[PDB]
Amino acid sequence: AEETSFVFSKFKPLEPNLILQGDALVTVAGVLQLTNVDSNGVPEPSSLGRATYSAPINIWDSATGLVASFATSFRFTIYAPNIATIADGLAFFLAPVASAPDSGGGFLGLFDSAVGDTTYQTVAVEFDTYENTVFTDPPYTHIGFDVNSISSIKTVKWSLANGEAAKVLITYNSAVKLLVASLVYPSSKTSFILADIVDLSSVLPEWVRVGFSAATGASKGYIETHDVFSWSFASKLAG
Amino acid sequence: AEETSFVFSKFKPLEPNLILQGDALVTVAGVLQLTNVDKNGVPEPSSLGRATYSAPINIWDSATGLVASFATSFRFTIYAPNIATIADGLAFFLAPVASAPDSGGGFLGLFDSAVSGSTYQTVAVEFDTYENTVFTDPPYTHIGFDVNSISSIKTVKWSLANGEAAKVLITYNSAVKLLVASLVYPSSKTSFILADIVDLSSVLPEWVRVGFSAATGASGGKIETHDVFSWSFASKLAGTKDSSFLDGG
Amino acid sequence: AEETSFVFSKFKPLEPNLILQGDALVTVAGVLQLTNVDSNGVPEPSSLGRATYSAPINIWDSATGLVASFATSFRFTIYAPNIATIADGLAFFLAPVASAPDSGGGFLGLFDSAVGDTTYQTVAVEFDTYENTVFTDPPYTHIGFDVNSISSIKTVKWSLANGEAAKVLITYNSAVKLLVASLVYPSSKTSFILADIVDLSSVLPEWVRVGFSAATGASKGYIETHDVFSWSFASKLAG
Amino acid sequence: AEETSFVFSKFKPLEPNLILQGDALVTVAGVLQLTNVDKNGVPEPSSLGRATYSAPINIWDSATGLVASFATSFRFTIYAPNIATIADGLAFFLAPVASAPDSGGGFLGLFDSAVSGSTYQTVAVEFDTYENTVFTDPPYTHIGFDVNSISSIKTVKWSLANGEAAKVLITYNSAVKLLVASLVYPSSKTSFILADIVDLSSVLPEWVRVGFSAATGASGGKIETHDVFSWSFASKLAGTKDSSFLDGG
Ligand SMILES: [Ca+2]
Ligand SMILES: [Ca+2]
Ligand SMILES: [Ca+2]
Ligand SMILES: [Ca+2]
Ligand SMILES: [Mn+2]
Ligand SMILES: [Mn+2]
Ligand SMILES: [Mn+2]
Ligand SMILES: [Mn+2]
Repeated sequence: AEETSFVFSKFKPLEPNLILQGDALVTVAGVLQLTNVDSNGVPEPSSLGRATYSAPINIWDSATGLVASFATSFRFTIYAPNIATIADGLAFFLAPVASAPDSGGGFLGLFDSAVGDTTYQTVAVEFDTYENTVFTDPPYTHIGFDVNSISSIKTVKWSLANGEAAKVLITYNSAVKLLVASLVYPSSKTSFILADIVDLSSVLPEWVRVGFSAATGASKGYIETHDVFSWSFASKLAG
Repeated sequence: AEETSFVFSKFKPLEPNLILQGDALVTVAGVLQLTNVDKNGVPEPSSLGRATYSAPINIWDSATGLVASFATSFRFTIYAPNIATIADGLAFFLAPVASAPDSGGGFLGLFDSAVSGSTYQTVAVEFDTYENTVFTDPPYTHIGFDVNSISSIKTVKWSLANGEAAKVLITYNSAVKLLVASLVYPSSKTSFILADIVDLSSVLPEWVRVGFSAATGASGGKIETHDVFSWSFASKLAGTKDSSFLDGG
Repeated sequence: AEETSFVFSKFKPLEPNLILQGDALVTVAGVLQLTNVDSNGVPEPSSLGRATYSAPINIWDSATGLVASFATSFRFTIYAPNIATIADGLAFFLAPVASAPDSGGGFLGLFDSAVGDTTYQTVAVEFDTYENTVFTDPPYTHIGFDVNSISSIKTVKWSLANGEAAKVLITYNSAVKLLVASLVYPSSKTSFILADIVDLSSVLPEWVRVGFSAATGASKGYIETHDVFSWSFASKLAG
Repeated sequence: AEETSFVFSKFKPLEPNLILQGDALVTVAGVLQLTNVDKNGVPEPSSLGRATYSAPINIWDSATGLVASFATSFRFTIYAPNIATIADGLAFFLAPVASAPDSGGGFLGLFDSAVSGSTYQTVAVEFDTYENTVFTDPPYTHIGFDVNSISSIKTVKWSLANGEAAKVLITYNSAVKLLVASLVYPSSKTSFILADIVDLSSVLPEWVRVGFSAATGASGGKIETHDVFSWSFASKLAGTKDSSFLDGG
């Protein structure tokens, strides 16, 4: 097998194995603030940020035809000053090695429009806090699987626990082609899960970079934090 | 840290690191049939079986007061020739080192009655296929957490997909005390999850044996199979890496 | 894969996943004293003790014909009150599941005489502190690989650092059939290693228990401790 | 912990998680050829090549003062068409993130002259095939630990088995500060080991890249290949299960 793994049980203000894009930064306290937060903890609108692990991950192989299994865990908080006006959300994603931030707000930095496009070569699990009816978003905050489109191929309800840390596990099984995403809140004891088959071979290039992307709302007051506290990842591509 | 881990990607007819109790047996195709199945695949009633890893696991420590985190993963099939009449279920459990099967049917081999009692020292994640009203079972098939009682402290719905393989992950984080159980059907793409705080230190002994228990219905016709295809486990009692664990096997 | 692993970063007075045989006991400070040691830390003569992990391990498979790879590490101390007169030593071993101690002294609890016998079905890496010329022991304290006989199929010099902790790694790769054993003293910065091809399939049964065995001298004054501080083990048997 | 690991069970022509410097290339057969080899397998003189994992590794931390443990294994072959005339050798090394190849030949791509210099911030385990008396090289092919200097702090004898694959394990325990390097020939059943205390915190930056460096001789005829077949690495900087790291890792 070809394998890659890492663990950040915290982040550090100097973190050269993490490529930070847009407004993403690591605080002195070890938290990866994806979108802008001021000194009092107040999130800011019109914000887009991304963090990706610096080394490319081999996700499938042309000669053999085999695809990697992977698993990734992370712990994150979304705090909203007013839970009545929130946006836009965060996502864990795989994309080409040279990927740059796309459109912000509803596009979660990952897509440019409503339309499905094979050229994005982007698979993402989204944690979506704002309904874009333009994107067939469901009437509730939700988890979705985004395969070359911001119009999720599947979703499920996720009830946000304001300002509480959420623990996420995302897994992908090569043999079954099943992507599974689960979110638990230890404080509230609530838990949510989604599963769907996704063919990585037809969507991603052989080599990808993985990380996070998050956006705050375009309008004043539609603001929330996207704080990652910890992150671990492991892939295995069998020969 | 004290650590215990194992992986059975199949089972074997001769499997001395697994203690079989009741009707449980491994077939020559490597399937762990917890409950009686005849030669044609037809499950039998009045059945009870258990399988437990032979080595005791250190789940908490009185000198430190620390408790283990663990994770376990397994793949299992429940097949019912008639989906209108199914019973009683399977469970993954932690119990004292010397535990033996208790009562069958709706008690799942793990308890003797409806009543809660600390002396069981049993914590279990059930996949319960029959509504026992005197156990306060909900109106549907469900996953439940049982802490010294067959009356689950919490449950959620699980739609059994008849005859299809179900992948389970159960994890326990001693830092948050959160037990989480999830089940996914790759065939159907359905998925289910339950989470709850459980204090192992007050409810288990320091040393446990872990494994599976299953029962078929005490009425002729209320039958199904309880076939475990594979099982991995890892425990970590500090004086696991979970993404690396499911991935590693 | 069929896999078994465990780590004892120390030992406990109540340890039911360790089967203790002979004089072996765990102290209140978490030390596995394989052979008798009195209250002042003075080792005693005529002692023999073993500890094996309680779950049998699948080491090879009859249907596929495949053999397990394994790796084990442990930290141990041998303390002698008089390093002019020491015996007999200690060994890590694999043997049938129902194995019970055999003869003491230079037989290390693992064999009954000098002769080779396929019926032992035991493979051991010995750390031997007394020359039995009767066993072809080399003239120096040594590491040996014992395959169904106390006459090592191969040995190498091991210089005992009296009362200092030794870290051992023993690995078996099933693709190459190579058994490798190394020992290092962090205190003296000395290191020793031995390698040989060993066919486990033809010596061991499919299922084995693993652990340690040790013995002190038959003669008065020929005494040393055989204290194990920590031990970890991982096997992997592929389909 | 902050952890970084990878495994290359072979290499590929497109390998963007490796950084190739100097003459290093990977062949269609998946072999990392650190120094020039023509089409017939014949190594070429005057060659220097390196390969390093593309992600920086956190090796120690100035806030806590902790240093990482790490462990690495690799399989390599050195083939000389004339074992009487060989040079210069190869090395696994940790250096600053922006590090680039230094002087060639017996400097092994890692150092610029014989003298020690804290500015190198380089720690290496060399597999040295040519005696440079100016560097105090022992009169035999050897394993050595190089800490900011080509003159090893410690060495041990290593008898090159020409054309045969060598399996290396290098470990660093941060609690004891003991670096250990072992090398074994499965084909020959020979083995070699070296252990020393090295304080990483004083020699390396908090962040490093790690990899391989190799050089063939300056004079025609002093030539050998430096072919790496596989490489895995794991580090752990606490705020590794090594037996699990040999077995898998
Ligand atoms: Ca949205
Ligand atoms: Ca029931
Ligand atoms: Ca002897
Ligand atoms: Ca040299
Ligand atoms: Mn959405
Ligand atoms: Mn129930
Ligand atoms: Mn001997
Ligand atoms: Mn040298």
